[PDB]
Amino acid sequence: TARTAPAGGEVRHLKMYAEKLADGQMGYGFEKGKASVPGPLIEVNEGDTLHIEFTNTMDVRASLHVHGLDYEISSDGTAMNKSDVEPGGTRTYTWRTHKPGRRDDGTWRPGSAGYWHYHDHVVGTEHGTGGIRNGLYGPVIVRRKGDVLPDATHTIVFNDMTINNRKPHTGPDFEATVGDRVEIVMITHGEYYHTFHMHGHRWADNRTGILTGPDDPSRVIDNKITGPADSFGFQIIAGEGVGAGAWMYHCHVQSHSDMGLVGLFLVKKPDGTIPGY
Amino acid sequence: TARTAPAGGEVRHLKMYAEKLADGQMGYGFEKGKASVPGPLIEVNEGDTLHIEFTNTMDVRASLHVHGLDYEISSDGTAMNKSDVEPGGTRTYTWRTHKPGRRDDGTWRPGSAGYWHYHDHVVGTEHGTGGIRNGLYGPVIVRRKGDVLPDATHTIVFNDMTINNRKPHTGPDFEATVGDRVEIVMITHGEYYHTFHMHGHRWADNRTGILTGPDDPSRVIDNKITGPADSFGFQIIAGEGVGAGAWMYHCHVQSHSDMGLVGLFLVKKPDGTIPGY
Amino acid sequence: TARTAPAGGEVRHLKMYAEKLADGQMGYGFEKGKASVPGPLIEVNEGDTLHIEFTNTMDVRASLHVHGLDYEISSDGTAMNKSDVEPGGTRTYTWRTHKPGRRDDGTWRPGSAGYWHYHDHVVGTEHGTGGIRNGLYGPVIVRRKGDVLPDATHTIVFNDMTINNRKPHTGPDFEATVGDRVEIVMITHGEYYHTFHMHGHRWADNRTGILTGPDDPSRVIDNKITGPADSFGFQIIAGEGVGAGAWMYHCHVQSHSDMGLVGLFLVKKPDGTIPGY
Ligand SMILES: [Cu+2]
Ligand SMILES: [Cu+2]
Ligand SMILES: [Cu+2]
Ligand SMILES: [Cu+2]
Ligand SMILES: [Cu+2]
Ligand SMILES: [Cu+2]
Ligand SMILES: [Cu+2]
Ligand SMILES: [Cu+2]
Ligand SMILES: [Cu+2]
Ligand SMILES: [Cu+2]
Ligand SMILES: [Cu+2]
Ligand SMILES: [Cu+2]
Repeated sequence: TARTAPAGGEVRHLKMYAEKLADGQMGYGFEKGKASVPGPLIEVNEGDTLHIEFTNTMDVRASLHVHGLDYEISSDGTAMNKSDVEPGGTRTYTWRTHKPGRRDDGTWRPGSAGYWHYHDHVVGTEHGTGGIRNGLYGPVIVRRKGDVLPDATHTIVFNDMTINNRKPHTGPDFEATVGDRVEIVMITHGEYYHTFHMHGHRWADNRTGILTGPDDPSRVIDNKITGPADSFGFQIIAGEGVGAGAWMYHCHVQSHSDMGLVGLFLVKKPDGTIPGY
Repeated sequence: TARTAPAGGEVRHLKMYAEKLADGQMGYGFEKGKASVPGPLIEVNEGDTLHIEFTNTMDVRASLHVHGLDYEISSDGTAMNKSDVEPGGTRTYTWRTHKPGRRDDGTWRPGSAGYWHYHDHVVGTEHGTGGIRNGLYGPVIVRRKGDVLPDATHTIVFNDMTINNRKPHTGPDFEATVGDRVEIVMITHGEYYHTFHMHGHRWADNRTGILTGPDDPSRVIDNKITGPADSFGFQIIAGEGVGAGAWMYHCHVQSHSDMGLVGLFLVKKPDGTIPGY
Repeated sequence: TARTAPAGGEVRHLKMYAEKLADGQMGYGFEKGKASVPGPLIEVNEGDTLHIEFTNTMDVRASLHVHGLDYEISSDGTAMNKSDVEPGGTRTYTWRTHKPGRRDDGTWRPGSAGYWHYHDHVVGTEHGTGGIRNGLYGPVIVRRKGDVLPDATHTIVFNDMTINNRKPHTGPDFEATVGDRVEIVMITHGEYYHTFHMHGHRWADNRTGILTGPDDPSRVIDNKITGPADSFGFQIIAGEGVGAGAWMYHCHVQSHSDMGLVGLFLVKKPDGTIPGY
């Protein structure tokens, strides 16, 4: 039986930094000098609270803003609500999450579980256009009790005309072995719509990207249109029914793939070999 | 227990007008001189019939065309089917709705319930491009028996590079008190794709925007890509788990929010105060 | 009771050709000299295997690449994996499909069923941009056991600024009689997003486009945003609740319908007459 996420309700503490990178980008990190684009994955269970001690090491104001999770207005990360951070400053952002349940009026409160993301909201403009462009974005996963857990999680961000702010034709590539349970968090940012496509693999267009059983009527897809700040995720069994191979993933807008918004899902046999690669 | 929509089947009569507005726009209204952009909300129960006595008070041909609801071709509101209205003329449009049910072949007929809209189809071009641009659009809600009813309904229309044809940076803003059940009808028109986003709140990507219980696998989202003539709706509990605040809603295409396609969901405490606002 | 698809598991063999057309386009066909744009419909049952003996009759390299179905890397139809076809050459592509079922870890493997498509991947660029533009695309339907079968299937492809590569304002038009069960396969290709809309009809936004019964919460829609390589399908009862008529279907992006990306769903009475047409 597959590993599943247990019941949440833990108070978690975390440090985060925003940093200017040597190449002109901006990234988040859990440690000073280890900022990355995309920023590090934040993964919690429904019911967890997260207190993020956020330090802005940059010479301009910056913030942390999160989609999907519960936060009071004092943690919304906007200039309007006095929620961003001065250069060199520190602020504790609090993100909460809740489980689904019956309200007293008999309606059903949805839980926080899903594939979400965080990003800056004040660099360049009051909607963080410059911060997002420079790399201040990262993924958030909230698990429901009983959600299937993967062997590994990869984050793919279509940010304007880049994947993960990389130069075109430089991937990123990811690797797995036939049979691995691989999780993809797929986020879009910027100005343009995209369509995310994976060769050789498919998933369900629902909350978890997988079906629980035969009663779920969700479309099974391998291609999905996205726009700025959309987030979704899914899991696949690497090579299931198709075998090892260099499986391309790309934006399917023809000029986007033509310019190099493409990467490789490298699915290996145990000996590491990939047929035709 | 929350208020729910009862079984439909009523024949309803309604007057509607299309009018040129003093500022050059065009709007629909239930009363001459009270046209609005967006036009007034039409809300019925599945099974209701609606006879709309429509008067075109303008100096150009205009029509009423509806998405989703049942109409015969004589009410489709197009020039092709001789269904538009001459200047100063009157025409009765008939919209019907039906409940879901079993067909005799054992398949399931879907009902009319959902978030829909109406708009002009002949001003400027034979697809109403000029009419839609000028403001001839409005929302339609069809309730299924047992659908949860809100405290209030707000209509948000991304029409080209405007919200509800307003100048950028002029909202609209909406207000609620913590705990209100607030309904949003979200319609898109024109030339451009958009992504609708709300701070501090989320909904289900399904027919009603809410989950009935734990078996619904729909994605819970706070960001949604839309294109011309898309319509969806949802309900939220204002401030649920997040408290009072000036909660922004905006298009998340970065240049769109930067140019001012943003508004405020003002969620107040009982004393009317909003923290940080 | 409606006709339904039986259990699959047949090995099927098929010949296909890619041909240059006299007008400069490129099309697939099951017979030399009978290539079409879109290419012919491939319809199988979950569990079927399809061996396609593909001949490239053109003077440039070409390939067959399929979405959704199972194929080994040797059938992915890309130059990278040595999977395309030299001018005048022949290659057997193998597509497999599987039924859903329980994995040994207790998770649910999704089946292949759905609305899919095939297209070239090497004409013009290594993502088939030139091949797709010229007409090398076609529909694939994989049926699950018990899926409702239609009276007829029509394929509508929004390819850049054309429907099915036709000149604007030339349809295509389709015909049915009131009460026919009509299936639509709706595919998008190229550079641009679109919104597909049908007058007088609606469907469910799920795998089959129809609801099985009252428990399915999928949105019922008549308008849907699509991007390059999206595919979906649905069935409607022609004229159900609305009667005979010339029912327009069009892209609802206003400049797209204005330029003529529109066609007619001609729903006739038994005597062939169409009111207002
Ligand atoms: Cu925002
Ligand atoms: Cu792209
Ligand atoms: Cu593909
Ligand atoms: Cu955002
Ligand atoms: Cu129309
Ligand atoms: Cu926008
Ligand atoms: Cu936000
Ligand atoms: Cu319309
Ligand atoms: Cu590809
Ligand atoms: Cu279009
Ligand atoms: Cu319409
Ligand atoms: Cu493709």
